[PDB]
Amino acid sequence: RHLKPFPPEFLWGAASAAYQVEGAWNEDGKGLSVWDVFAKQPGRTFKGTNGDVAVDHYHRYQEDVALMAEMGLKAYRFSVSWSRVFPDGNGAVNEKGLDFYDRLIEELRNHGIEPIVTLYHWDVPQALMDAYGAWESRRIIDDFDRYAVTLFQRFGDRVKYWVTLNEQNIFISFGYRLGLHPPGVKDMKRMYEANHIANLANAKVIQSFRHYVPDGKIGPSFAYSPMYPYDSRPENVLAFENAEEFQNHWWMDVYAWGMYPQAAWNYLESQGLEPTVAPGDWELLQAAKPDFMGVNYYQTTTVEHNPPDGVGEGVMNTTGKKGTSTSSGIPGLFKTVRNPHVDTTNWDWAIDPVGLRIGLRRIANRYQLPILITENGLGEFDTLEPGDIVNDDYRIDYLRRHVQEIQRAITDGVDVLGYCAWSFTDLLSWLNGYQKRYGFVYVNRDDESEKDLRRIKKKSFYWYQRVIETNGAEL
Amino acid sequence: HLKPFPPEFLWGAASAAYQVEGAWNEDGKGLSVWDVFAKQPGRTFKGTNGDVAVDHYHRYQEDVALMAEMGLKAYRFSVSWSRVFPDGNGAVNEKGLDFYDRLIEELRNHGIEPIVTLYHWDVPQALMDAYGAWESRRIIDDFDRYAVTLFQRFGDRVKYWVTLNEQNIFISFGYRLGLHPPGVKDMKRMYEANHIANLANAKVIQSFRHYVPDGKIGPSFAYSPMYPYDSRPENVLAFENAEEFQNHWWMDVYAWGMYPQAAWNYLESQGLEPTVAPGDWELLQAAKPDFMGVNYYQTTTVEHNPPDGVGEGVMNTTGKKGTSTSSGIPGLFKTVRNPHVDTTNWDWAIDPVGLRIGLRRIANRYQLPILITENGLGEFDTLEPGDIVNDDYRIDYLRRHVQEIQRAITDGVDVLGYCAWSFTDLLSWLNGYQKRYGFVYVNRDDESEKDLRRIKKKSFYWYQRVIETNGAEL
Repeated sequence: RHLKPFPPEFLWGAASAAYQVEGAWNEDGKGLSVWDVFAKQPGRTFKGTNGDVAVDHYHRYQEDVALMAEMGLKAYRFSVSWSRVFPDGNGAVNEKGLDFYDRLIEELRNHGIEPIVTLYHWDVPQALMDAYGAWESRRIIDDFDRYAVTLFQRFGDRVKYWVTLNEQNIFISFGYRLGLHPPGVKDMKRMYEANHIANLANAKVIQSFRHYVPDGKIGPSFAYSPMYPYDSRPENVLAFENAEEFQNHWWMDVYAWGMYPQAAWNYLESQGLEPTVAPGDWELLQAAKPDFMGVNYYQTTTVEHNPPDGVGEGVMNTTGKKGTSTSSGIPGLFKTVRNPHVDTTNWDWAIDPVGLRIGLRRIANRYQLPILITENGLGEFDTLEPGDIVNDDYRIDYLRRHVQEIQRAITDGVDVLGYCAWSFTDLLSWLNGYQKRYGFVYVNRDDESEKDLRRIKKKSFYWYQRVIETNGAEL
Repeated sequence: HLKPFPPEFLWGAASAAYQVEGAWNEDGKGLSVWDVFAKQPGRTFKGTNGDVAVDHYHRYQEDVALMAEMGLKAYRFSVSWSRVFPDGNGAVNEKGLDFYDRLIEELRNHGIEPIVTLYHWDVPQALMDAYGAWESRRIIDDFDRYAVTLFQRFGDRVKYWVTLNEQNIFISFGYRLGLHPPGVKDMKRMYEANHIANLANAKVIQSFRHYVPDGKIGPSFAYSPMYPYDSRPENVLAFENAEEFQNHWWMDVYAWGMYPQAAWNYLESQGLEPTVAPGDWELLQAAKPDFMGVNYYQTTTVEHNPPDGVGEGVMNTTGKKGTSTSSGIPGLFKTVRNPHVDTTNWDWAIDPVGLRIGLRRIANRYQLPILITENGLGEFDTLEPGDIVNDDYRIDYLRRHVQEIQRAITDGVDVLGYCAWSFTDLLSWLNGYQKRYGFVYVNRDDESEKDLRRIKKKSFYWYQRVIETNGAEL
């Protein structure tokens, strides 16, 4: 088959998140975020690592953007730290915080790089948690809206592409179901309430965006693991129907259509878990159509039948010892199972580039939306060789196969706006320190010390530089 | 804990005009394409045809009395276009309309909801002669005029209407497989006729909103939900393609007025996409139905298919097991046996859970209520002395499917009703009479109409009890 080319303005990108890269946690008037506080609780993070310094992008952004320009990045996706702009979440604007993002945006534009501004990456100001429990209160809808509108006002003239909530399914489930992220709660009723408020906040800011940035493009970004049935046993296909709806449509249907899927709603209602609906909620959710669906993709998940007394929470692999994760599921709906037909990473994640084509096809087929791939990458224990060389052929192999499958999805007719590799530089992981690296650019620091924080281009940096130069024709 | 069937649930049974009516040349009725096609030598088993069928045209009073004894809440039948417009688009035939008036009055006098199906594959032969029937846009206005005639005469007494029944069957069997009229094997022509049928469906739904503003209408789709063979990514991708080509290709047009893009682009690359005229998309998008009708018998499992791979396959036409062969689109998907379900000697999967899955998919994708317009088991029946027909095999099949409907309702699917196929035994299109589907046995065979007497099977009384208990006793 003749492959279609990547479109001429395809946004070849790379991405980061503020807490993971910036540092400067208490500088220039920045207030505490929930992560500043949470990561300092004893035992919460590996070796006590936290975002006080991270990789120091706040001070080193000029060098980092110069490396992006050397690579030839068409776009750089970053998040804005709400606590830099409103140290207390609401109340007074911090002009020095806005000035940092202004300087960053100017540096990008001066090098011909499109900024992609992500409004929220999990770092709500601690003051809003103290005052009203952050995402559990409808007060956050107007406070988040005021924050977003402030950014639209200052940057809408220079930023065309905006992402609203990034990986809402992660920050909500990890924060309120698994208790792994702030606020560390394990209560599914509270989870679904906070999730509904987050949905309303997303819709409110998209509605505001239409007023202040009428020529811009905006959408949420969803952490999408497409589900597969284990086989053609009817009960396994039904488990897949349940899993895809409960894990994926539960979020994307709200983003695209403003409606929760009915079978999942009825299941939650049978458990007393469905969220509280206020007058005007459905109207708001349905009126806030996004320009694209953002997709954070790493792997597919295969599922099989799970009886009512079956598997619940399983064992996550947080060590990189292959073969140590176990099945997770929802009794009566589905449980995960290892897919025998794909390889896995050392963390037991499927390596499934075809699954990216499948997920892209599913979003186009279901919602007819353009897609911005906001995150995709391979994390591994890279080593620094003498002469400042990092040979990461494993990362090149992973990225190459995923980009190849994107091209097949485009050839199939999916409108893919761009691809943001995770990540540009190595960064701080939320709970696991620094050793599992994702960057095109190695950062010389580890869990024990910041060393000199020097940036070292990996082999993959030059590979992606050539991808961009050839607009994906040479992979 | 299972939810009950809703109190209003339409426990039904169904038929199709050519398969039941007979009276093929009576009261001014014109020839349909099936009257002509079935008389070609060798076309149908033992030369069986619809001249008499089971003679429901003359026996409808007895048949409705049996429906009333069963306690049917609904009876779904089709109207024969050639009875109403013998030449398709000329003068209306009042005697033809009067038959359906008498039938509807009989149903209403027994408290049975009529469900009128506009089209069951029997376009008047005169329209095939004049312009090639479904291959011409001329059929859109002719079909609309026919539908509006029925809406005007019967809309005050008929709440539930089905437009095209199993469009994917009459189009694919008629224009891809060559099994049904007009006997064509040409994918380009298939997709062109299919697009015209889509426009005709949309036009009549728009007319319905004007002429029957308080009624409920929808198309009925022959739905075989696709399964991937396993979790190999290439097999899941084959499933995405198969579900889109076989299922979304029709249901997305019905629900959203849009063909799925990947399938469209593939057909366009092959020069097979239909010809689009100005106004087509607006018409298709403006015709949202009240429900999706579902004709369900089985699921289909698919796997990857190389570019050198399977194209058109052989369908089982004899009842010898394992004589159907794989079909697919090279490079996209091909069918494969599902090892986790049984199959009949005609190679149909027995998959009641697949009905729950299909219902879930329609609710999940389209948020539409569903009327199950057809589901049943065809099997040989033995008439025992004393006129006894014990069909536990048919009861078992129906019971399992009704049980899965209840599970779908419990999951949150809005199911309006369930029409078992069929009320009486009927004539099959190509295979005669011996594979029977009825709750009511009809005494005839492939050689002789005998006396056409009606004999209630064991399943008649089982379903009577289902209805009496609103599905609580299965």
